[PDB]
Amino acid sequence: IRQNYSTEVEAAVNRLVNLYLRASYTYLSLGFYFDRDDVALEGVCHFFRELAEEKREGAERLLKMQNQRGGRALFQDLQKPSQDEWGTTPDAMKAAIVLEKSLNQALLDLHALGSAQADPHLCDFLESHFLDEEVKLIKKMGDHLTNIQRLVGSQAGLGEYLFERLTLKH
Amino acid sequence: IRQNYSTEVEAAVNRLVNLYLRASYTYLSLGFYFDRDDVALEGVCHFFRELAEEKREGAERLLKMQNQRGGRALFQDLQKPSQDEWGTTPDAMKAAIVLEKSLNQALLDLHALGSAQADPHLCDFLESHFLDEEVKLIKKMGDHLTNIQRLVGSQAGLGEYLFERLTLKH
Amino acid sequence: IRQNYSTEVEAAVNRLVNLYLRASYTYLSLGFYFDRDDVALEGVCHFFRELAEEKREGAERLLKMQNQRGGRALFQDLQKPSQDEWGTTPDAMKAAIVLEKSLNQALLDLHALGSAQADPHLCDFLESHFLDEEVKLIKKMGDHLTNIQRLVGSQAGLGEYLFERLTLKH
Amino acid sequence: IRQNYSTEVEAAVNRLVNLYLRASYTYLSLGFYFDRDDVALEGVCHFFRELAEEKREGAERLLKMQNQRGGRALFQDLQKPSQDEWGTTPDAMKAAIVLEKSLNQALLDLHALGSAQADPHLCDFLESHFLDEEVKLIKKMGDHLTNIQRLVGSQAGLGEYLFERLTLKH
Amino acid sequence: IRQNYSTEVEAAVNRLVNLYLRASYTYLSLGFYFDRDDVALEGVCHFFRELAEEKREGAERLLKMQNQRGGRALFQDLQKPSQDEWGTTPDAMKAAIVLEKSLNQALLDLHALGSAQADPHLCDFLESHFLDEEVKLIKKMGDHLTNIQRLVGSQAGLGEYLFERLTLKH
Amino acid sequence: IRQNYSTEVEAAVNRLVNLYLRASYTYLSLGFYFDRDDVALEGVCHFFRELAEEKREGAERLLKMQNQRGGRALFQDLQKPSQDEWGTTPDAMKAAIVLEKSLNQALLDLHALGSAQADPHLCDFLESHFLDEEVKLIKKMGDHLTNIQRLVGSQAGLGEYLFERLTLKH
Amino acid sequence: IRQNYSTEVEAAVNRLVNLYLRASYTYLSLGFYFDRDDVALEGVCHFFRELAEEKREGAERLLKMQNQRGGRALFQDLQKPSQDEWGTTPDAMKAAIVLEKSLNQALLDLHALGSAQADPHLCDFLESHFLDEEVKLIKKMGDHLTNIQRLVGSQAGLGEYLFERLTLKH
Repeated sequence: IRQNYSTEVEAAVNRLVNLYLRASYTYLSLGFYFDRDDVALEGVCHFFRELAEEKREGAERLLKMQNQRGGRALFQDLQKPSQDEWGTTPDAMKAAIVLEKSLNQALLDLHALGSAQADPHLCDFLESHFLDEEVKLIKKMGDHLTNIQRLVGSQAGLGEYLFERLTLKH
Repeated sequence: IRQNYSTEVEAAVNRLVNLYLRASYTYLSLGFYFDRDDVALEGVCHFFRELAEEKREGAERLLKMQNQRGGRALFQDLQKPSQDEWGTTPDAMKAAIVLEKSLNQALLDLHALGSAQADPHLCDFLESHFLDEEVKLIKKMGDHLTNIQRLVGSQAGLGEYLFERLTLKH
Repeated sequence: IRQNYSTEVEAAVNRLVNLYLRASYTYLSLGFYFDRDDVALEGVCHFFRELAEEKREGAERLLKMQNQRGGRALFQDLQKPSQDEWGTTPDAMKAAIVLEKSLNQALLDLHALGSAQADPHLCDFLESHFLDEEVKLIKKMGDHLTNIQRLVGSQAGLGEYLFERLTLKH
Repeated sequence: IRQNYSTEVEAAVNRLVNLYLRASYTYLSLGFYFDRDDVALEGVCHFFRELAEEKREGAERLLKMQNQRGGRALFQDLQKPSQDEWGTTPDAMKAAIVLEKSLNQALLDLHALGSAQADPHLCDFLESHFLDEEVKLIKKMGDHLTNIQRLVGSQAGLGEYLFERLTLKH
Repeated sequence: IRQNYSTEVEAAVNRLVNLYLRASYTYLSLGFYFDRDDVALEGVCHFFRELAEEKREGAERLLKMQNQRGGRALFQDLQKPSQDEWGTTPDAMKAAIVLEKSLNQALLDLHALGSAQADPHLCDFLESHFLDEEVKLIKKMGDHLTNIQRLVGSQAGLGEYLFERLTLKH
Repeated sequence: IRQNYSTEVEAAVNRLVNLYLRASYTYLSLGFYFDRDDVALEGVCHFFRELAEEKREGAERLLKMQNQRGGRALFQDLQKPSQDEWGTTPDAMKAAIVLEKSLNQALLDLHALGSAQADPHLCDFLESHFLDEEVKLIKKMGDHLTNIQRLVGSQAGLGEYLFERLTLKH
Repeated sequence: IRQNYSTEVEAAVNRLVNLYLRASYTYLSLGFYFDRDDVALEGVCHFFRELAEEKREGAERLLKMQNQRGGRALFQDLQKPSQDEWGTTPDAMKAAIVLEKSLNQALLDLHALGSAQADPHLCDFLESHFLDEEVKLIKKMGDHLTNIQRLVGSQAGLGEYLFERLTLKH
């Protein structure tokens, strides 16, 4: 069935799967960090546990597409998250933005590769399911970071609690 | 009907009933302290009045089991709570954690006794209705304490109000 | 907020709380005695477990009123019930009547104190929530005692069973 | 599939199946004895026919677990019940308690064996589905026996009828 | 909040999280292998994708418990699955059984550790959420393997199709 | 109440109860054999577990009739099933037919006895609840055996699976 | 239309109609005896008035069958019941059993006649609508008699009342 599907794109898709699964693992670690009894911000834990699910769904979508095109999924080891402890809510949100911008750059790099290989199905796939989702998420995180930094500028403890209660918790 | 039910476990079960009823009485005192017009934290009062009910239900469960096994319930005087006034919300939550950890230790001690006497019904009973309930409650209280301490670090009065309104009250 | 609320009434209200909680504890012991496998009268157990709840509710009502008036709740040790074993159904009902008449006398004594201190809120509170409830309960217990004594006059075992099945159980 | 499942536990489980099926057969005989036109206590017949079903369900649960663990069910002859006629209601209830205590002892013996063989699945299985069920049933039978003996102390015929009508029949 | 929670159990729980997440990753690879256009067994893909979810849920449950006890989650790299291609349906089912038996052994090892450290909450937790789930799953896989081997003994291609259509697909 | 009910029929009815209970036990063994992880034919297990229930119901009906007529139920030991392992699906179905034909012959023998003793209630009872049920069941089993033998003539493993999936399973 | 219908069976059917109508009249007398203000057992009156209806329905069924076969109904005088007063509840139940056994014997005699005349429609008719109904009713009456005799052994007046209230009345 394989048609117009380069080995370069096939390999890049496998690398992107690894990146999405790595991101999901990072968000799992963020979520459980905020579930610690000495951290205890349920809204923040929920926000990150939801993102862990969204990243896993992205990997799954890439894998389904890989098979649709007749490429072969190849899994690699998943690196552990970059930190064991994630600091304050603004620290964590900054780390999440860095992470999402790195995924976004990988998406843009793959889109450029597909464009060079004249693979319009790949380009459409990324546009339909990834590019706008990423931009929306990065905007949301940037808005959150602005709100948290505004809050913790005034008084740190009070600010983090108010943000978790009035923006994140549902 | 009595079978495989030691006098040691029977007596220890009666002591545990006293401990649970003592805890219930302590939570009654905490609840009404937060109902004072010069304290006036309704969410906190409700949290403790609910725990007074949960402790009483635990005593009742122990008593029902005592009869099921053919042991004999023996009631003792109930000591009054350790304080008449309970201070600030963090003071009260710390006292509650100390209390719950003491009940938990008594549960673990009884489990060890049942294990030594080869009383698997007793061990199962504690596992099914007490051990996890206690761990969950202690986790919840620890989370609350972290949130209150974070809040009152910034500004004490404001912090206590915000916690009562946005975490406890329903 | 305190207005027209004497220290004498405040202290007497605290003593009445202790009496109601003591009564609740007595009814808990009666209820579990009738739950023993060698006693086994479920209707009787239920009757007393329900009264344990009603007495606790009375204490709670007194405590709420104490705070409403700006008095301060002070808890004391709770004495254990007067017996460990409660005999036959008529023995138990007689003990319950003695108990309820002692609470009633304490209510009448407090009403007289409130009347002497010209505290009409206290008098109304006792009238609305306590005086008639007590009279109704004492009447019910007296009716039960007459029925049980009539039954156990004929044949003791048969009588106790019939009373539990046809009057108490639901 | 077999893992951590000793030959000792496998054989003991087969013996316990035989014991439960023997008990079921005993309750079948009790039920039909009370269905005799010259005995004629429908409530008593129903109570025992229901227990015959519960014992069979216990055997079935043991057999399902045997296969789950990769053990092999081995059936043996089922001994007939110890009596052909079961006497009065108190005679029958006493025989039922003796029977249930013998099953309970077999459960405790198997639990001890599983504990010695470090077989926590077996221990959990007995705790979840057998230990508390047995204790509850023995308590119920003990309560019934107390009620019947209280009734037949007064007048035998009248007592047995009243018990069947007002406790057992539904 | 930490009470009766050893550093040995804390570390072993972290290792078990890694094992469950590794298993989930293995099942993800199995699922997508059966989704290849040159393999194309949808029922088999679904069976393994469902198990990938169940393993992830197990890891999540362990992490929640770790925090409940006041332990600290520590994540490690996740090894890639042992194969890139999984052969025939019987090959894949055999590999799944080997995997599940390895998880089961790790559960039994942790239970033994908890038992030695006198940690009854840990033991109950494993019994309630892991031990029986594993035994049930291993039984199901063993049943599947017997059916597939019976089918592919007769005629390989026909057998694999029939199994996927009539046992797995829904 | 006994009228026109011979001692010969009474004894023969007791023997028939034993035969039906023996048959029920045989079907229990067949059912669990097909539940073994190395046999694993759920449809076959269900078919036999359902027949175990039907045989038990037949015994129960005989016992109820015994009491209705004023006869006395007398239980004997129940012999274990003739095999521990039941072979292939056709082996098992053949054994079931042999069993049912033996019950049928016992029914015909009892009918002949009732006819000789001029016991028309007995004859009607067997006609209403046993004779046609047996003929229908034997026909069903004969149809199943023809289908299984037709299937395993072609290819044994494939045949047994197809029969279990497309005839028996629901 | 008459076919295979002997004059002997025709006459015997007419005699059986007379017997059923006589029985109905007897039950009418029993019912109204228990309705006397100086007897006053409503449950007993209802039981017998219901049987008067059942006997009349039996006569009606015989008459319909007589016409179906082309026989000719011939009515005779109906003898009054054997007593004007029926004594105690056990006296009445004994008389009812004697009555029902006499009807049953007449049914058995007619069945034997039909069998000798090779009249299978007659035999089937008696089996379908009479033989089992009679056996069930006799069993019920025997059970009632056992219960009443057990009750009046203890204390006569109390026993009769309890039986009427707790077994018969609805």
